[PDB]
Amino acid sequence: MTQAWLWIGVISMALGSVFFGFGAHNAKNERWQILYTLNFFICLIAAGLYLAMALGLGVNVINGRPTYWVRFVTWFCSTPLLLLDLTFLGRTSLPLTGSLLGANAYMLVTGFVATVTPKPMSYIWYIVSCAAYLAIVYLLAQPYRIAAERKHPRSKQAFRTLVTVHLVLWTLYPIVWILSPEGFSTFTQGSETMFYTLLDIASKVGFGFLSLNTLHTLEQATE
Amino acid sequence: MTQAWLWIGVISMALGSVFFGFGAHNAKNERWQILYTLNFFICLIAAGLYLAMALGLGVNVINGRPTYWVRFVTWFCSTPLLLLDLTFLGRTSLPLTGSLLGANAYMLVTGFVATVTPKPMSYIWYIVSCAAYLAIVYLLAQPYRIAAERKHPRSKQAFRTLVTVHLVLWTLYPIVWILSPEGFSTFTQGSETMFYTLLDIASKVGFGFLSLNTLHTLEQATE
Amino acid sequence: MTQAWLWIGVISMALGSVFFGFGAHNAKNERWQILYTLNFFICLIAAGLYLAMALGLGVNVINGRPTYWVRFVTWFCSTPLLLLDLTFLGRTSLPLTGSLLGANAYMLVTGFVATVTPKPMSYIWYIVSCAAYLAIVYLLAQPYRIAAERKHPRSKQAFRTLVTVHLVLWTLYPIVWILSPEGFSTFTQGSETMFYTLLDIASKVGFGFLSLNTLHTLEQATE
Ligand SMILES: *C/C=C(C)/C=C/C=C(C)/C=C/C1=C(C)CCCC1(C)C
Ligand SMILES: *C/C=C(C)/C=C/C=C(C)/C=C/C1=C(C)CCCC1(C)C
Ligand SMILES: *C/C=C(C)/C=C/C=C(C)/C=C/C1=C(C)CCCC1(C)C
Ligand SMILES: CCCCCCCCCCCCCC
Ligand SMILES: CCCCCCCCCCCCCC
Ligand SMILES: CCCCCCCCCCCCCC
Ligand SMILES: CCCCCCCCCCCCCC
Ligand SMILES: CCCCCCCCCCCCCC
Ligand SMILES: CCCCCCCCCCCCCC
Ligand SMILES: [Cl-]
Ligand SMILES: [Cl-]
Ligand SMILES: [Cl-]
Ligand SMILES: [Cl-]
Ligand SMILES: [Cl-]
Ligand SMILES: [Cl-]
Repeated sequence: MTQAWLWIGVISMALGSVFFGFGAHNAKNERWQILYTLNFFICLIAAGLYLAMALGLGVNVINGRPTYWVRFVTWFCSTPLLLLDLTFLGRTSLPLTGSLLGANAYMLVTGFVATVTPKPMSYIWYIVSCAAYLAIVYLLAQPYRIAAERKHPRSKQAFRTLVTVHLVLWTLYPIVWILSPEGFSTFTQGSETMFYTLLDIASKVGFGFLSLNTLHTLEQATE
Repeated sequence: MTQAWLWIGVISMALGSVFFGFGAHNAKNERWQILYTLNFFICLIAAGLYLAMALGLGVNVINGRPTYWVRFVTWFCSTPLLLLDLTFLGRTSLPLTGSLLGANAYMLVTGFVATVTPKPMSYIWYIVSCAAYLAIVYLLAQPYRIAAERKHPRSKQAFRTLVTVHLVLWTLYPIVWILSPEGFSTFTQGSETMFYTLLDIASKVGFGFLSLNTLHTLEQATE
Repeated sequence: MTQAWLWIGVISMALGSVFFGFGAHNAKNERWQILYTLNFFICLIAAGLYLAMALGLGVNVINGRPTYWVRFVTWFCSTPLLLLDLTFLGRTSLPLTGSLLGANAYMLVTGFVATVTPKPMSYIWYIVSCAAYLAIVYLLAQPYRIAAERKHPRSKQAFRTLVTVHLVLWTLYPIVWILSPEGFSTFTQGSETMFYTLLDIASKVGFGFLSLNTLHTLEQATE
């Protein structure tokens, strides 16, 4: 079950890599090339992640459980690129882009600490990591969206959809974590693997396609 | 004593985070937003550092002593942001900004090597790290200051003060290190903790306020 | 033999650092200052690498062999600066520069995995790392060169030479790796050390001088 879902991750991400890579090579202009290149590397990184986990790398027994700590290594590299999908389309300001990137990095590092420390101290870091996540939620839902809407007055719904899908998908990660054996142990590592793999596929391949469609919608509103 | 000073660090940095965070949310324009955001993340990172150390994380017995090696992890992230305070206010050129950032990173990595290696080889890395620090001192005191002064002809003293406080504070770190049990063992880990915590508070919260006042002085000289 | 070649590395890189550092301090304009600063840090990083290896740091017994894994730490920092030599001279676009940097980082991380895993699984990562290298080869030999040539119509041969020397030197690294005890064991660690040291000196000090001469050639074609 765990192995099966890791190999689904390998294949889904490698497929996503292939599509965005071809997309980058055939891109119309620099803006399409930028957005395809972003999503190509997001999926390539995740494909390497899933390859490593499937082959038994980046996993050690922590708190009595085999723990796939390597997810934080690759998430640290791929999730800023996802946030750059948003700020590239929104044409977000410099300080707001750095705030998104900074908050995200803080979230992952303190989430990594939560994952490798024993209970109950791990809950302290979980709370700190969630607080950094809540900052991201506020930044995307208010200043990022408002500015993006002012700059794309005809496409306001496009950005509302982008942020909605983003926060729906990302919010499920700490829910999976807290319900997993890291917290309340309401399901097994096998199901935990399934949930993170579903989320990763939706938030990288799925969201990657949404970002491309969002750019088409932005172009069509100024044709 | 060590625990007391670590908790003073937690509180001081978390307070500093709160002030700059509010400052960033209320900032007048993009320039104030940039500088508050820089100082917010400097203090937030240090608050995470002190939280981790206070809870017994990032410390292992090295050379027979409990050693808070995690300081190098977070210093690596927060001190480039401090240097960006200076180059943002000075409007420093691209190569000079990279030189400051590069020299700083080199200083911390070789300082980390000095801290985890045994004597006398540790002294070799201490000397290399100090050499990288001396490059920073020269870069700030001569090309950074001279260029900054040419661009702010009415505020030359503002930058002289910025650089003076910076180099006074940063020079005390290798002095603390060499006098600590890492070198001549003239004081205990408890006092060592006190000195690094005082320095960190002065060079992050204190210097952060100075940087904000420096920007006000720069604005007032062109009103 | 291993120690001798590590000390040759220390000296060659430290010499290279000194020349580019002086060059940066005396640079004519910002463009010369940028290119000297790039090459100064490339050589300074490699000098720290060779100092650490010569003193017995960054080497652990992996797969029954002492293995200088630290090379990947410093290569990760210095090789993007080499690629920036190329994109600075070519005035390469943003997505193409990120693609070069991204592919390079992927190459080194999966190459690091190949180096620390046992056979035959290490061959899987070797193949993945080479695939990332082949992407670099294609990106430099086609889109990077073509764009660079369109922007420097009078200096097309300069860029052809730059890319040729680059790919000749970089291709020798995976050949050394696969023929070393990491692969077919056709030569000893002593010779392996000699080859990586020769390559590092050619691809950093040597290529650094080529990059400077290339800039002179670019300037002379518009005098
Ligand atoms: C491609 C990978 C993605 C989008 C991963 C996203 C991960 C998160 C939003 C992580 C969230 C967490 C917290 C907010 C608290 C602590 C536990 C984490 C790391 C799962
Ligand atoms: C917020 C943290 C700050 C400003 C830390 C600054 C640290 C230094 C300037 C470190 C200096 C060192 C050397 C110059 C030599 C080796 C020992 C160090 C790392 C303490
Ligand atoms: C200054 C250091 C340089 C230019 C190092 C370059 C290293 C490489 C091009 C590494 C290549 C490798 C592969 C393509 C496959 C796996 C083995 C490596 C890491 C040697
Ligand atoms: C920058 C792209 C990296 C993607 C590949 C991630 C693979 C990491 C595997 C680490 C395993 C180390 C086990 C000892
Ligand atoms: C020229 C300087 C611009 C700075 C913009 C503010 C962005 C701050 C990013 C903080 C990220 C660090 C978190 C680890
Ligand atoms: C990017 C912001 C990071 C700030 C938090 C630093 C906490 C690091 C703790 C590491 C502890 C690991 C112990 C095993
Ligand atoms: C477009 C390229 C600009 C490069 C500017 C020079 C900055 C060099 C920074 C070196 C930092 C690396 C040290 C680890
Ligand atoms: C950013 C510049 C770094 C260059 C110096 C590299 C030295 C690394 C040595 C690491 C040794 C750790 C052994 C425990
Ligand atoms: C580890 C690999 C990540 C590097 C990917 C770089 C992508 C570059 C595309 C340009 C993005 C521009 C955003 C404003
Ligand atoms: Cl990932
Ligand atoms: Cl284990
Ligand atoms: Cl810090
Ligand atoms: Cl220990
Ligand atoms: Cl190197
Ligand atoms: Cl060992």
